[PDB]
Amino acid sequence: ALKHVEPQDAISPDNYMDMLGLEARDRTMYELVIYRKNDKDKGPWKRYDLNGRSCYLVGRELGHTEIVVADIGIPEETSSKQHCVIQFRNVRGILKCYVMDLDSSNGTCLNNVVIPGARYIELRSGDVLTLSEFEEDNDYELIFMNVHH
Repeated sequence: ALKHVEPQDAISPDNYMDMLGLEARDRTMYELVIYRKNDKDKGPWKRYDLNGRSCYLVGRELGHTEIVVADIGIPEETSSKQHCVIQFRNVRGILKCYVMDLDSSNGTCLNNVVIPGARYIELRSGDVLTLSEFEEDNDYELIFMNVHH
């Protein structure tokens, strides 16, 4: 249960792009694309818009009564209520996105490699987040994406 607080440079992609006077078509959009690991054939299970906020809490949301804490809930039993955060920051004029594991019970993986807790790891388009240290526990893949055109 790590205590997350937004850094001084936090900013939503929306606000960053507004300041640049860019119309919707001329922007970089961000989304979290969720796939069911058992069958990526049917396509994305869900798509999350990551533009309106500077920060998103990812965590367990079964639907199987539970208290929903996360903004982006995943039906992952091995994932924590408050598992990890996706944080946007205006780093000296460059919009950058980061993930931070909140000292979750099982851990977070970025492209199938466990990350340390309590530290921001930069995200790049195409990066795959999983909500456990080990594959066998993961049913979902959370793919961070830039979207253009």
